[PDB]
Amino acid sequence: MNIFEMLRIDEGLRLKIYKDTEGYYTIGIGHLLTKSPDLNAAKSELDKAIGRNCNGVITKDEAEKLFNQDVDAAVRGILRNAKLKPVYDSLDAVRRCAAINQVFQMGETGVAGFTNSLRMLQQKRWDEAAVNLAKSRWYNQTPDRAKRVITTFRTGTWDAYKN
Ligand SMILES: c1cc2c([nH]1)CCCC2
Repeated sequence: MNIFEMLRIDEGLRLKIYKDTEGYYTIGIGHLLTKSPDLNAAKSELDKAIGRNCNGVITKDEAEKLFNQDVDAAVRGILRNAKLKPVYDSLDAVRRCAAINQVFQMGETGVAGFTNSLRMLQQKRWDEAAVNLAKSRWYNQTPDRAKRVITTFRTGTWDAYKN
């Protein structure tokens, strides 16, 4: 297991524009296109992202390219964030993957609301952090994914995914 395999499980792979859990146009491996309800705006974002006229469909290679870019940008964003970098750098490699996964799903506006959880993670109070992480809109809206990510934060193992 690694961050790519983990996010591939959590995000799936779809080659046509679909709506994500929040109702937003998305493609590939959780590549958000737009929060606009206009499918035409989503198609324009897709074409811009891929560099050709896609008419709402991409190939697996193209999906994996966006995924590579999105994971890299997620990690780099963490390192550029003053609140997130010290917490991230305090973690072991497996728990770092849980952090990347969260940021990938929620963005940095989303994790902004996880400050208290962040402190507990930096303190390595794993069970307490796990309890706090579940007291969230995130958990309530995507509980089976959040449970996997939280187990990863709690244990520093891949137990929630290896199966
Ligand atoms: C839990 C810890 C961290 C996150 N979740 C997201 C950004 C990096 C630090």
